[PDB]
Formats: sequence, structure tokens, C-alpha cells
Amino acid sequence: SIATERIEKERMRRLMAEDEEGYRKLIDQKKDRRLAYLLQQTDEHAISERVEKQSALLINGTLKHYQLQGLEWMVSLYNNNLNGILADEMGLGKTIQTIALITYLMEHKRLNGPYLIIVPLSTLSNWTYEFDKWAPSVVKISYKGTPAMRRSLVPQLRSGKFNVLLTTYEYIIKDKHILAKIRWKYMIVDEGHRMKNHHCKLTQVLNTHYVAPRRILLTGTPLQNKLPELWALLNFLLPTIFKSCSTFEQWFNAPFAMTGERVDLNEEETILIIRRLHKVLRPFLLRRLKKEVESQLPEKVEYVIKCDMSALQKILYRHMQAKGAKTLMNTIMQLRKICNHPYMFQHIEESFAEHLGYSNGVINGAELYRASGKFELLDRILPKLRATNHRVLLFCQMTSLMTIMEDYFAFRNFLYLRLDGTTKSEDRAALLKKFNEPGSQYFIFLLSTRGLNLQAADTVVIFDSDNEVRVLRLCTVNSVEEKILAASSHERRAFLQAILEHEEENEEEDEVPDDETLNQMIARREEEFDLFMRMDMDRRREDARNPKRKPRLMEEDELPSWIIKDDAEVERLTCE
Ligand SMILES: Nc1ncnc2c1ncn2[C@@H]1O[C@H](COP(=O)(O)OP(=O)(O)O)[C@@H](O)[C@H]1O
Ligand SMILES: N#Cc1cc(C(=O)Nc2cc(F)c(=O)n(CC(F)F)c2)sc1C(F)(F)F
Repeated sequence: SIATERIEKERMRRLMAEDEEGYRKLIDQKKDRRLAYLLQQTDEHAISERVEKQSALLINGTLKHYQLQGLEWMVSLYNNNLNGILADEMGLGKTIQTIALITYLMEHKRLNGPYLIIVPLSTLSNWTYEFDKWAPSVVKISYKGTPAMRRSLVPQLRSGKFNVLLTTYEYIIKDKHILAKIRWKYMIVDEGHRMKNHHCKLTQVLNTHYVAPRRILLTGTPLQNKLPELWALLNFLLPTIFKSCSTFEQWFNAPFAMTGERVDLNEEETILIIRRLHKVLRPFLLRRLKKEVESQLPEKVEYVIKCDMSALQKILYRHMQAKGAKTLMNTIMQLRKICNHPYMFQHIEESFAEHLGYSNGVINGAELYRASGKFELLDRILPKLRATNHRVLLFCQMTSLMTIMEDYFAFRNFLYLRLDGTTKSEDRAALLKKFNEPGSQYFIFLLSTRGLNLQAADTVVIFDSDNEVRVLRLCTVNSVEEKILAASSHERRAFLQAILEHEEENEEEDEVPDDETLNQMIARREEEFDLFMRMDMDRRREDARNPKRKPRLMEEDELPSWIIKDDAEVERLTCE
């Protein structure tokens, strides 16, 4: 192999010198051999099963007829030993159909797994919520977090006491020495809306190191017309055709490695490769549009949206954590206030205004939303919802927070009504009538979670918890808010300490969604998504022009030297 490479190298170097026309005749012969081969390998009855019901293990909702065919389709794939792409439009039950598959195979094929599901990090909590709702019997692992955390889980893996494991791209790559070893019965991956640049590296590693018989690719976009992408799709769906862990550019150039001379396809040659790969992949792709199944669309569409913390949120959080019975119950109240807004702490707001350039000591404008992950995220939801004439219902369990909520709506000029436990039955009735009468210009209905029929509201933003209706629960990243979503006086104290088991993290991937994932959860149609994408770039235009540009979240570099390493000061400003 060195001996041959040394010689075959000198062979190519000697033709370049002594018969340049013969050297050209060879390379053009080699180029065509790669094409002819590519075409030749791709130039190529089935087992029936009818699926009348869903799994008995699938509960708390019954499948739509179209989703039933999705299940029946992916089962047909299974029996006939095939891979697939479920590419249904956004909001049609791709996550619910994947759970219907696993639960059906566990029941009727006694296939207990293990099932590997790879998802974008921002939607992990979304996946884990919808498994808890629809298939709680299923035993699942969440392989992510600090090494300490990941190692904690190795016993349960070697053991094999689990049906499903969810993880993200970095852990599939970082921890191959743990995860590749497992003998996965299934390898389901979530691309999100569209293929991203980092998915080429993922395709290669997967069929370099991992051993999964069955594969599914979940996606929101239809079959693309670019060679490099479609190569990764061929080698994920049908790896046995070319048994290669390469990019198309490397695979095609393989024979010219010793030439030291790259080879590039022309217009005619490209279109043909693309037109073929299209024809090879087409039969393996099921895509139903919202309009095709209009009379079966889900009535309630739920999603979980994620928040970073401001630099301020972090420092306050770390303080109230490492300072910590109904004392615990109290420590969980303070951590919820921070995730909600740091300026709930009056003395923190006043001192920061002095430093942000407000003599008066009352924060206003953008600086309201900039100090809270959740408020900053809400600022990217509500404008969009309003621009599509959607009428929101926003739950806020804390009556303290509502002062800051009202001041935020004031800033963005959102017309609203408020309803608390400080509202009499006479006042209540009238407020509801005002929101519900046809034409009401009242956009938001701010509520304190204490019976009330707001049929006028077609959107529900849960802000802090314990005729299609879109529900959006906000949730802070690596916070208590994650732990509350996951749902004997010695054991009821050990439960409140399981709520408090925090660990500081430094993952690679963003735990907050990009603009495409987010507008997919807010939007009910292709027009809403399209608009929201423009509204997002309109915000990037506004910021670009603005002379005094600040990031959307307050970062450490713009903090005062009196909050940075001063457990006294934080305590001096937070206490009551
Ligand atoms: N057959 C159904 N019955 C009840 N709710 C459903 C059904 N199908 C989907 N939903 C709801 O609609 C939403 C669909 O989420 P999902 O389809 O998994 O995400 P996406 O379609 O964006 O991949 C969820 O809130 C789910 O509970
Ligand atoms: N994540 C990840 C990931 C995404 C992959 C991919 O093939 N995306 C492509 C490539 C297309 F060409 C295309 O048309 N589409 C749309 C089609 F589904 F109709 C998708 S492969 C992969 C893996 F293996 F890394 F997990």
C-alpha cells in the first residue's frame, strides 16, 4: 500500500512529463469510470400488515387517520427491512407518529429496543414532554449534560434497563466509546426543519462507528436538489449501496488521490447525478401537507420553548443555589423569580439603572426584556402572534411579576386586560365579556392561575406554571423550571431536593432554538412562517442600522465590578 502508492505516484508524475496527451486520456477515462459506476450501482412484491388501532401503550389522545397510515407505513418499512423519511409539514404529529411506531413495535413485535432517537438540543425537552404525555410506560434516558452526569448513566446502559435513549450530535461524536458500543434496534434522527451544515459530519460518524438496522430521518422540508446534501441522504437511507463514510467531493476524487489533481463535475454531469439520486430516494419519502388532511388537523398543538439566562440571572441564581422543610419550598420560589425577572428584586433594578445611564432609577425600553431570557424570548413571540391577528392568553402565577409584565406590554403598546385573585365576581364577568365580544381590540389576556371561558383566545402562552388552540410553555435552560415540568414526610423532602439538583454546564450546541425552529412552533401555516422569518430579519436590519447596538441578552462584559464576586452585595440587594 506504501510500495504501490510510491510507484503509482511516480507513474502519474512520469506521464505528466513524457506523454501529457496520454496523461489527459487516462484522467478523463478514470472520471467516467466513477460516473458509470455511480450510475450502475443505483440502476436497481412486499410484506402486508394492516394497522386498525394504535398501541395499547399509546394513551391520552387517539391518532388521526393520516397519522395511522404513517404508523402503518413505517411498520411496512420494518417488515420489508427498509429505511424511510417522514417529511410531514410542521405541526402534523411527526413526534407523535415516531412514538406510535416504538409503542406499536414494543407491543405487537415484542421489540423492547434499544431505540436511539437523535434530536436538535432545543427540542429535547419537547420530545421528553410528549413521551411523558403519550407513552409514559416507555423507559427513556436523556444522554446529555456534564461528564459526571453522563458517567452516572453508564450503569443503566450496560444493564439495558431502558427502551429509548435521546441525545444530540456532540454526544454521538464525543462519547462514541460509550454509545456506538450499544446494539441499537433503531436509529431515528430529527433534522429539524431543514438540513444544517453540521449534519454531514454526523452522517459520516454514524455509519463509520454505529450499528443500527432500521433508520428514520424526520424532516419538515421536501426532497432538495443539491448534490452534497443528497449524497448524505443516500448514505444515511441506503448505506449498503456505496458502503462509504465520505463527502461526495472525497468519494468522486478517491481514484485521483495519487494524481494530486482534484476533479470537478460540469453542468451536464451534475444535473444527471442529482436527477438520479432524486429518483432513488423518491419512493422512500412520505410527505402529507396541512391542506391534504385539513379536516383531521390536531385542535390543541403544544410546544416547549427554551430561554438562556442574562449574565445577571446567572450570578443571582448561583447565589440563591449555594445559599440553600418549607425552607427548600422557599429556595424554589426565589430561583423561579430569577428565571422570571431579576428586576423583581427592587434593589437590583435601582442600582443597575444607575449604571445603565438612568438617574431616575426606573429601567425602560429594551433593557426590560434584555435582563431576562424569558422576556427576551416572549418579545420574539408576541409581535409575530399580533401581526397574524392571533389573540393570546398569558398565564402568570406570580402576582408580583404582573407589574413588570404590564410595563413590558406598555413598552410594545399591546392592548390587554388583567385578572387576579384581587378581582370580585362583578368585575370578573365584565372583563371576560370585553375580551369575548366580537371585534375586541384586547390582544393579550393576562391571568393569575386561580372556570373561565376565553374561546376568543386561540393562543395560550404559559409564563410560569406547576378554532385551533396553539399552546407555548416557556422554560429556562438548566433551571428549576425544567425539573417542575418533569411530572411520607422524609420522601416529600427528598422530592423537593430532586427539584434543586442543579449542576453548572458548558455544552457545545445552543440549548435555545434558532429562528427556523422557533417560527415553526408559533406559525399555523406556510404564510405565517414566511412572514415571521421576514419579521426576524427585519429585527436584524433594525439592529444593524442602530448606532448603539447591544446584544438581545445582557452579557458579562457589560456588568459593574460590584456584582461580579461580591456574595455580600447580591445578598444586600436580594434580601427582604
Ligand atoms: N392525533 C393527535 N391527537 C392529539 N394531539 C395531537 C395529535 N397529533 C398531534 N397532536 C398534538 O399536536 C402537536 C404535534 O407535535 P409534533 O407533531 O410531535 O411536532 P411536529 O409536527 O412539529 O414534528 C403536539 O402538541 C401533539 O400533542
Ligand atoms: N441530522 C441529520 C441528517 C440529515 C440528513 C439529510 O439527509 N438531510 C437531507 C438531505 C437531503 F438531500 C434532502 O433532500 N433532505 C430532505 C429530504 F428528507 F427530503 C434532507 S442525513 C443526517 C444524519 F445522518 F447526519 F443524521
